[PDB]
Amino acid sequence: AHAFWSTQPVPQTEDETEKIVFAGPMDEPKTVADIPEEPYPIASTFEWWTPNMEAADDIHAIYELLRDNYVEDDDSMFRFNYSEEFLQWALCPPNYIPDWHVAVRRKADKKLLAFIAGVPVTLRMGTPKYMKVKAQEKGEGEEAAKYDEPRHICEINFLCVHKQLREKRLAPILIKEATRRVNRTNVWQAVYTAGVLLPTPYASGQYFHRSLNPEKLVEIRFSGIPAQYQKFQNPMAMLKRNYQLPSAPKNSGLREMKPSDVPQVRRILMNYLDSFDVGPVFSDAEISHYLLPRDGVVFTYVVENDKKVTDFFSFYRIPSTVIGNSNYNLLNAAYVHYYAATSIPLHQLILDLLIVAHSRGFDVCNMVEILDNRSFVEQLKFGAGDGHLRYYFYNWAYPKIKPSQVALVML
Ligand SMILES: CCCCCCCCCCCCCC(=O)SCCNC(=O)CCNC(=O)[C@H](O)C(C)(C)COP(=O)(O)OP(=O)(O)OC[C@H]1O[C@@H](n2cnc3c(N)ncnc32)[C@H](O)[C@@H]1OP(=O)(O)O
Ligand SMILES: CCN1CCC(N(C)c2nc(N(C)CCC#N)c3sccc3n2)CC1
Ligand SMILES: CCN1CCC(N(C)c2nc(N(C)CCC#N)c3sccc3n2)CC1
Ligand SMILES: [Mg+2]
Repeated sequence: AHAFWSTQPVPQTEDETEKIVFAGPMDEPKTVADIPEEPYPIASTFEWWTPNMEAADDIHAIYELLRDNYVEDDDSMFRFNYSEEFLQWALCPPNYIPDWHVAVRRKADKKLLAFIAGVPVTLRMGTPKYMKVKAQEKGEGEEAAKYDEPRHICEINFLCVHKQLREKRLAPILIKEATRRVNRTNVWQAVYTAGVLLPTPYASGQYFHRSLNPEKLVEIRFSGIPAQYQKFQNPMAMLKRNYQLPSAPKNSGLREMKPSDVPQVRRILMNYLDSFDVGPVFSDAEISHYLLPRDGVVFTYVVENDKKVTDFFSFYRIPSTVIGNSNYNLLNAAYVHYYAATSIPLHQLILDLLIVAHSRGFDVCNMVEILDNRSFVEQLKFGAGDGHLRYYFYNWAYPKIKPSQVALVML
């Protein structure tokens, strides 16, 4: 059933994941010296290429591949259109390893045929709370705690094969080469997410959407008009009213994040994230990189009253190409990123996210039910979509956890 995934150090069935009680590696210990020094073999008509993610033109080439060939819905209505600026942000965080970004090109014209990207993340991925308790009850605390220390691992994203090369077993080759490059740097685990079900997620969450421009969302068939709106003389007018938001933020002291806020934002974020079983650890440089405002890419606001930062939220932009509509060709989506609330309820913090995103011309706000995202779904009028995000580890046995015990946002 899985000619590639059956050969890999991942849990092979749901049952297996159901049985795991302690975090830890799946494969035997290996050294960098054990890993092939030469690139994985590839057909003579292709070549491995390491793009330079800082160089505008190489980012452009990757941008074009993804624009035309990255994830689309099953009805081929929307395809992600991550921007060049977003891709430089996502793929070159502090201390990134250039060699972890892997492409295939056709040797003749050098047309870009495939890509996958790894970036460093420092992740807490030891045994979850519910399982450390079972371990205490059984006299097995030492085993349960062995891997408690945050680990420096690889986060994988942006796997893409050109549509003309689909179903040719190229993705397994790209994954093997990426694994080799990561292993040659003495890293042995990865974390990744996908919409599709593969062997085997340690957590799964539904996507939620909050309409900001319902007229446009209905026009492009992102949204339908719920049946009960047909009871109205003007179904669309009622839908627009339903989703109306204030034109200015409500929280006293909300303002954009600035560099001097990095230590305070790191503090309150780290205190909050600590409470979840799986979550990242960020340095000041990583807080700066992932949270300071960048035009068109990431938007971050703090609540400062009386000279202290007590709360913050962030969102990022991923537009999608709208493929077959007469009136629009772009969907402008805002995605809930990290946040932390200490002075106000989370719903009150995130309402100002929606207000700001709507003011800035976003059409929808998206999120997965990770973190405490479920705590403001109903009041703030999010609805569940039909999609899910599944969370996976490579070479890491991990108990099944609920998505509200995951604190890692994946771009
Ligand atoms: C220690 C370091 C480790 C580093 C590596 C960690 C692992 C990272 C793993 C990657 C995490 C990526 C996270 C993201 O970016 S998820 C986003 C993935 N990208 C897209 O969906 C974009 C549009 N689609 C495509 O570009 C292609 O259809 C892709 C490239 C997805 C597959 O190309 P293609 O359609 O031409 O197929 P093939 O003949 O070459 O290969 C078929 C094999 O591929 C398995 N497959 C299909 N979809 C996925 C998928 N999303 N993750 C993992 N495996 C996938 C499939 O089950 C089959 O294996 P098996 O069922 O036969 O066994
Ligand atoms: C069946 C009803 N649908 C189908 C479309 C669904 N949406 C918005 C959606 N939208 C997608 N894209 C690319 C736009 C995401 C946004 N915003 C993708 S990419 C893979 C699945 C998928 N699904 C949700 C509503
Ligand atoms: C591989 C990592 N990511 C993480 C984010 C994924 N995104 C942005 C995403 N993915 C969606 N789905 C349904 C998962 C698609 C995939 N893979 C949806 S439905 C509405 C917005 C939306 N957005 C694209 C794939
Ligand atoms: Mg292929």
